[PDB]
Parts: sequence; C-alpha cells; structure tokens
Amino acid sequence: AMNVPFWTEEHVRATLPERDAESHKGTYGTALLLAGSDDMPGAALLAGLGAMRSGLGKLVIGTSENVIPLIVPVLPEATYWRDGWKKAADAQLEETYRAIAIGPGLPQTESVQQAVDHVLTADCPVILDAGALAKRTYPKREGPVILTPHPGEFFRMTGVPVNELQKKRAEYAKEWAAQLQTVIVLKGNQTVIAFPDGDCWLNPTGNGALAKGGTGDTLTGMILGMLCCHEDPKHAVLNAVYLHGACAELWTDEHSAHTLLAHELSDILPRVWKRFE
Amino acid sequence: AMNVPFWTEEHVRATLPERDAESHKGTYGTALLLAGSDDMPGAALLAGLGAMRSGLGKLVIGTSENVIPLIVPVLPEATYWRDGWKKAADAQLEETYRAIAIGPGLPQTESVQQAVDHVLTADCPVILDAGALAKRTYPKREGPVILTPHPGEFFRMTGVPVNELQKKRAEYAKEWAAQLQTVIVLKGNQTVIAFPDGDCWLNPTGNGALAKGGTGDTLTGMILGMLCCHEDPKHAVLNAVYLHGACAELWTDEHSAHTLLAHELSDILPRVWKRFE
Amino acid sequence: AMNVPFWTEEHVRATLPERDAESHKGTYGTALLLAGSDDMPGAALLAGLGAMRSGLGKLVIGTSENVIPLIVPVLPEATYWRDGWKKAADAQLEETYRAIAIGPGLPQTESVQQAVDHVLTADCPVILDAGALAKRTYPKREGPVILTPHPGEFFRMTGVPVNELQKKRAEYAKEWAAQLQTVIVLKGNQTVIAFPDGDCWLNPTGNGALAKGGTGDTLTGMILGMLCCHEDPKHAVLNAVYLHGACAELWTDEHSAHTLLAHELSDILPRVWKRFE
Amino acid sequence: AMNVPFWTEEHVRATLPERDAESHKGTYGTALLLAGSDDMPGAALLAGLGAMRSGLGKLVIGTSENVIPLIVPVLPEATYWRDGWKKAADAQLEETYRAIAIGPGLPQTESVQQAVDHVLTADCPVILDAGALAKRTYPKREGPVILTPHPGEFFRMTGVPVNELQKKRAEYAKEWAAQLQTVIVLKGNQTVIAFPDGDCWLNPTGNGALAKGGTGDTLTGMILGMLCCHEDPKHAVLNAVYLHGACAELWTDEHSAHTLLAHELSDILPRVWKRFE
Ligand SMILES: [Mg+2]
Ligand SMILES: [Mg+2]
Ligand SMILES: [Mg+2]
Ligand SMILES: [Mg+2]
Repeated sequence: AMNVPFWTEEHVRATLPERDAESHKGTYGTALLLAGSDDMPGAALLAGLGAMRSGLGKLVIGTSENVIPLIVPVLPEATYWRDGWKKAADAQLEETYRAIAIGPGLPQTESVQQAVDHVLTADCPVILDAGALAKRTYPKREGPVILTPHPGEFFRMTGVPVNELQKKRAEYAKEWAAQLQTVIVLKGNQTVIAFPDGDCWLNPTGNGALAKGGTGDTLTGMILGMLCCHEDPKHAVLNAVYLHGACAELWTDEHSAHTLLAHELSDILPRVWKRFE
Repeated sequence: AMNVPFWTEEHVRATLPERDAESHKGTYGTALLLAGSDDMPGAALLAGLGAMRSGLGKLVIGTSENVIPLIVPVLPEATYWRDGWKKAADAQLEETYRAIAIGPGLPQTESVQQAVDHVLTADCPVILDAGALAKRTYPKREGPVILTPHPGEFFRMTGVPVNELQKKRAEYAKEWAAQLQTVIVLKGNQTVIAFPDGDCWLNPTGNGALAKGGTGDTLTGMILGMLCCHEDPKHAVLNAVYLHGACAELWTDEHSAHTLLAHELSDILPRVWKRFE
Repeated sequence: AMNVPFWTEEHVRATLPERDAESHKGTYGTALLLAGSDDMPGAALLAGLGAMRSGLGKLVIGTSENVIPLIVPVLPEATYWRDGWKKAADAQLEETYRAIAIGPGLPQTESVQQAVDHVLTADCPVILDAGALAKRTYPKREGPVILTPHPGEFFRMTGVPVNELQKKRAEYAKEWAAQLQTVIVLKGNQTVIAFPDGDCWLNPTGNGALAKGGTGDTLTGMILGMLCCHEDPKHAVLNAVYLHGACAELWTDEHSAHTLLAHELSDILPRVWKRFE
Repeated sequence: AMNVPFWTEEHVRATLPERDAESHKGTYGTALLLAGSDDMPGAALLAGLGAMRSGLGKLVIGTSENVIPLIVPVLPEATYWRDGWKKAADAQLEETYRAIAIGPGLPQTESVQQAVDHVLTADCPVILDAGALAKRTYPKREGPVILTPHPGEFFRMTGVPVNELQKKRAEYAKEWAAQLQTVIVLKGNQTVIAFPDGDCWLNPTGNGALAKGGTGDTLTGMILGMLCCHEDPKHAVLNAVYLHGACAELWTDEHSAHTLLAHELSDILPRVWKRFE
C-alpha cells in the first residue's frame, strides 16, 4: 500500500562484507548476548549459534549460571559473563562491545528493563527482543536501537491490536519506528524493516518453516553477529533478516516445511551465505 | 480376517496439511508433552524431537527438573514446565494447548493417573502412552483420547493375554476402542489404528529396525506434533504412524535394520515427509 | 605358526542374523552394560553406543549416577540402573538379561570383582573388559564368559610378559582360553578369538586408526549387542570383531588413519553392516 | 624481508607420519592437556578435540571438575585428571607423557605459572598458550617448549608493541625465540614458526575464517596430538599449523568465511589430512 521496496538479492550481494586475509578476530569485534534464563534456556543457545555463525570475532554470553553448561557442548567457542543479564540490572557495562543483544529467553520484568537501561548507555548498536520488549521510550544515544517484535510484542509495545496491525503492517512499523526513534523489525511473512530516519524495506525471503518456536532467537543472534562484520548497521539488519529467510527456503527444497528446527537455520547459513558472495 | 484397509500413500498424500506463507507459530499451536523422569529421562528427548519435527508451533515439555538440562542441548527450541507431569497430578491445566501427550518415561503410578485425569479435563486431543496406560475407563469429553499400547500394555489395559491378542489384533483393538471410546494405536508389525466410531486401519510401513527401545517414544511425539498441524485428528494419527514407519524403510535402503537408533527417525522425517508433498 | 584361520567375509555373510518383519524388541533381548565411573565416564557412552547400534532390543546401563546425564543427550534410547555396577557388588541380579558386559571405565578393584562374581551367576553370556579383567578363575556356568584383553591386560591376567606374548599370540590365547574355560578376544593387529573348546580364529579387518583410546570400549558394546541378535554367541563375537575392524577400514578410504574417534565406528557401522547383508 | 621460507605442501607430504598396521595406542603416546576453567570452559573441548583428532594414542584432560561433564558427550574418548591444571601448581608430574599442553581457557595467574614450572620438569615437548603465556624465562630442559602467542600475547611476553611487531613479525619472532630458547608460533595471517636454533618458516595456509574465537584453542590441541605421532617435534608443529590453515581453506570452498566455528576445523581435518598422504 505504501510501496515499500524489497531488500533484494542484488542489495544483499552489494553490501555483504569481505573477510580479508589480513584480519584478526578483533577486526570483527566482540558481541555481548544477554539471553537465556533457567526457565527459558534454549533461547541463549539459539541466539548464540546465530551470532557466532554471523561473522563476529568473539561472543560473550551473559546468561544464567545454570544455562552455561547447556551451551558449552554445542558452542564451545563462546565465552561467558556468569549471570550477566542479571548483573547488568545493577552495573554499568565496563567493557566495550561491538554490539549487544538483550532479551531472548528473558522474562518481561522490571529488572530486565533495568538491564536494558544500562545496555543503552554503551555507544554500540543494541538489539532488544522478547522479554526486553516493553511499552517504553528510548534515550538519545549514538548507536541504533533495534527492536525485533512479532505482532503480539508490537501490541505490547504500542497498544495497536494485532488484528489492526496486520492490515497495515508497514504503515504501523514506520510510524512507531519514527515515534520511538528505533529500528523496528516487525516479524511475519514479509517482515518489515523500518528505520527511524524513515527508510523502510520488506524482506522477500522465508516461508512457513519459520513459523515455529526458536526461529526468532536465531534471527536475533544473526543480527548481532552481522552488526559486528558490517560497517553499516542498516545493512547488517537487512542482510540478517534476508539470509535467515533464505536458509528456510534452502531447507524446503528437499525437506518438509513442517519439520525445520530453528538451530538448523544456523547450520544452513554457511552454504547460503556463500551463494551471495 | 476383518479385511481392515491399509492407510496408503494415496491417503497420506491427500491428507497431509500445507504450511502456508501467511502462517505464524500460533497457527500451528502449542503442544504439551508430559514425559521423562529421573529414572527414564531419554523418553522425553525422543518424544520432544518427534513432536517438534512434526509441524507444531510451540512445545512445552513438562518433565522432571533434572531432565531439562539433558534436552536443551539437543532440542533448544523446546520450552519447559518444570516438574510438569508431577504438578499436573495436583493442578487443573491453566493454559490452553492444541494437544497433549502424557506417559513416555513415566512410572506406572497412581500420581501419573491423577495427572491423566487432569489432562482429560482440557478440550484438546490427548495421547496416553507407556506409564500413563492402565486398566481404567475414560470420561466423556470433546477431543479424542488416543492410547498407544504395545501388546504387553494392551494386556495390562484389558486382561487379553498377548498370545491371544496376537492372533486377532484388529478384532481386539476394534472391540476395545469401542468399549473404552478411545482411539487405540496397537503397535507391532501392521500397527492397528482403531477409532471409537468403528473406523479402523492397518499401517503398511515400517520394519524390524523399529524393534528397539525408544521408537515408540518418537512415535508419541510425532502424533503430538501432527495433531497440531492437521485439522482432522484422525488423519494426524494415521499420518504419524505411516510416516514413522516410512522413516525406518528409508533407513534400511543403505543401513542395516539392526543398527537404527530411534532419534534418527526424527532426523529422517524431514526428507521422508517432503516425498509425500 | 599354528595356521589359525581368518574369520572371513564369507563367514560373516553366512552368519549375520536377519531382523524379520514379525519381530518386536523382546525378540532381540535386553542387554545390561556395567560401565563408566566418575573418573572414566566416556567408556559407558562408547560401549552404550556400540551396544545399541548392534541389534539388541533394549539396553540398561548400570553406570555411576553422575555419568547418566552425560549419556542421555547422545543415546536417549538407553535406560539406566542407577549406580548399577556398584549395586551389583552387593546384590544378585534380579532381572533376566539376554547378555551382560562389565568393566569398561571401571577401576581394577575388589568390589568390581564382587560385581563380576554376581554377574557370573546369571545364565546368559557375559563379557569382561578393562577393570573387570584380573588374575582369577571362573565358575562352571551355562553361558560363555568372554574376556577382551589387550596385551597388557593379558599380562595382568596370566603373568605372560607382553614381549613374550607378542611372539606367539594365538598359542598363548588358545592355551589360556582352554585353561580358564573362557573365550579370549586378544586384541591387536590380527585380533585372536580363542574359544574354550579349542576353536580359534584371527580377525582380518582393521588398521592403525583403531590404535587410540576408546575403540575397545566401542568393541565391547558391539559384542554385547551382537550377543543379543545372534543365536550362536560364537558368531556374535566373531562378527563384532570383524565389523568393528571393517568400520576402521571404511574410515580410511577418505579420512586419515590418524584422525578417527572411537564413537565414529558406531556411526559407520550402519552402512558397513548393510554391505554384508 | 628476511626471506623466510614457506612450509609447503611438499614439506608436509614428506614429513607426515604413517600409522602402521602393527601399532597400538602406546606407540602414539599419552598426551596431557591442562586447559579449561569454570569461567572459560570451551577451550578445553576445542583443544581436546584438536588433540584427539591429531594422531595421539591417549588423551588425559586436566580440567576443572565442573568442565569435565561438558566434554564427555562430545569427546567420550578422553580421560581426565580432575582439577589437573590446579593440582599441577602443587605437584610434580608423577606420570610420563608423550607431550603436554597448558593454558587454553586458563587465567593469567601466578598459580598457572606454578603449574607451568612443574610441567617444564617433565622431559617431553610442552606447549604454552593463552593464560600460560607471560613475561618470563625458561629453564634448560630436554624437550622443546613451544609458545603460541597471538600478537597481543607476544606484547605481554616481550613488551614489543603490537603496532611495531606487525611491521617486522618474523624478525621479532626469530629474535625472541632465540632469546627465550623456545619455539614461537606467532599467530596471524602468515603465522611465523620460529625455532630457537634459528630455523624459521612461514605458514602459507589459512584465511579470515580463522579470525574468530576458539580457532587458536583448536590449533593448540592439533600441535599436542601431532607431537605424539611425529618423531621430529619441529615437523609436528609445522604440520599442525599448516593443516589447521588448510582446513579453513577447505571450508571456504562451499561455505562463507564469516561462518566457520572452530570445532569444525577438527571435523574437517580427517579429510584434509588424507589428501596429504
Ligand atoms: Mg521472538
Ligand atoms: Mg512404548
Ligand atoms: Mg580396553
Ligand atoms: Mg589463543
């Protein structure tokens, strides 16, 4: 209705970064992932895998102490900030991170919002997902704030009912990205990527294989990693959403759309990303 | 002897659901799996994997607290109800589920039957397996109750000795499905799927690769997921049994029937299901 | 020197069992594996995987309590006897098993020999490996006792020094199998399988990829499973040793012999066994 | 600038060892890996996998007690020295090892240096990495000491700033290998392998896929294993560095360089090593 353009293959190809011979892991930065609670532990593994697959140099996972042992055997490349999402409620971040994500597998509590307030004082891009998504405003800061709501979370954030939202997804996403001065990745078929400067795109990739628990956690991780290897954070977000969807399309070539598990998106990404190089 | 028809490839093809572009995980529902105990933990992983592979939107696993960490690294897409099968002995279910399964890896105790009585007060289809199978009757309710006994469990449920049962499997399955007003999936070579309205089918797929611990737990999970993505729960049961067997047949093309592990059925399902689309 | 015959492909093909359509897991029996200690936990996973891959119907692992959680995510098809190898020091076995193995990952202690004495009172074939191997004699019983020493363990058992043993491996293996009235699988290149009735064979398969920790634990498990699906326990032992070696040969077709991990033998077995059907 | 030669394919082919038919795991020795702490557990899994993949006979991992359970399900072939890196601060090594590595995932503390002093009293080659790298000297002993610093660790060791180091990498590596009488593997694009007798080579393999956390831990493990199967420890180091890089090059044939996880290098090595045989 607003003729929002698709972020196409051509755009992805033109903007994906090189990983040059003369680089070291510092070139690609350290990401912080604040995710996973004793009650919802898997989200940290999913987002962790997505992040480390997506071109960062190092990952620190600030998860609950009891979640750490669940990640290690699957993602032994990650390091930890023990009870980090909880500690961030109380402490300013001491360390410098290339990018931060908070919220997958975290409860919708006031302490999580305290952590969010502290995350927002760093200079880097920050992603808020899942339990970090609330009805609130955001402080003026340097780096972008990227919100990743599904339609129900968008309702929690705005009071726009899901049935109204779905009739005018790009119009609402654009309006609220402007009002909040945040990026909004409004999930669903034809995910909307709305920027606070008024740019907006639709994602052309993906299918119903994604309509299952965990695929959003994987996407948050993918955005986090891509923020570390792209110079332009806008391109990071757009490429992450695109490639995430593309992985589901590769899956359905030889596998039923009913049968995908989110972690497999991460396993598919290496070959899918190669195709766009 | 009763000329029970086979649920054939043609029937599977005609009844498997589409996963359309405009869907979200809510379309495909949340399943509850009440399974796995400290003493028999693996059943929860097997049934969990089968369920999430089989087209549901979300899975909540109500397992023993000490089992949770064993599932997470393999199935990070699942969420949990801590000690859920035990809590269900005491509590009415508060939440609405698309479908429920109870029993894999659970002991044959009175408290498990208390949990079963509570599960039966929800409106959705319910599967009872393994330790949830007992000599008992069932209350009139909306959704179907699906019992998944092997011949020894059928003896526990009915007093029909296994040696007599095996001479007349479909006749006994049909008779007892009618008497109990439950679906009965009577396992074995040529698994019988008997409905309480008198419909009955045989399953034409599978082989002796299935004759090993865990393959029934996988099947319970597969039924659970398929109940979430099929509109007709009868077709869900029949397709789950069929596809489960078909996975074992794909296995034996290049692998010895002596060497299958149940979890691999779940790993095979994505490609097998595609073939029937 | 004694012209001991090789157990050849032809012999394997003629003796491997069918897994027929009309079977159930009971047909193929329940095995008990008494293995794995807090100090040497991996042996239980390796032997467990080998056993469940090798045609049994059910596996009960009697391992240390703290080892159980390490097995479940890899082998969720196994069930447990908590602290079973320790409990067997004190208790007669109550249950009937198709076959039993004891010793992988267990210490060389008197309590382990107490467990061995109790295992030997069951009627089934029994395998003794690793910490269960000691200088001792064996009581007259029905089923065979199968000892699986490497040359150093054979020295512990007999006082034959390794340097003398290695000059006359089949002569010593045959002599001691007769003296002890046990089967002796004397490991190494050209593994000797010596029976107490005087039959003896050499194994023609395998290579130096096997010369690394864990491959013997895998073999013990393979013998355990094959004892469950072969009518003739002699053929079970001989086929297990043969197929174990054959898996290492398949590996080295496209992978360096320096790089095999024991668990991969179990992963290779499905395709290797198919070739001999 | 100093015309340092590359360690080429031809050199690798001429020096890689055979794994002969008549070998046993003792032929290839027992390695000790002192790695992994509660705070940095993954390094032990990465280095463990690299070591066991690289032609040793047995591996003992002296890791923190709470790390052990994280390794077992992935590497069940390893055995353990519980809290071994900590115990080595206090105890002379009692056992004889073919080679030792210390430091991946260990903190930069005085107690770790105490452990290093004890490790250095064994006769075998020893690798120091990560937290074991400090500004210090080394005692005259038989076997080589192999330091594996990245440029920041080289600064910690020498006071040569990273920006100066990077202009003259081979000159600084050679100078400091001579001064310390240690091997120095100075990591980065064109890794420098400097020997204390003045030999020095550059590594021609690898790419930016390696520029991510964990790949150095994998390399330490690879050196450790190769020290066990090569007669000449110089060739072990050079081949480990070469093959590690070659694995990343194989990866990038069909996968994006941004998406490699360190553990996959270990999974690739079997096929890559075969190519050089
Ligand atoms: Mg989400
Ligand atoms: Mg069952
Ligand atoms: Mg052994
Ligand atoms: Mg390092």
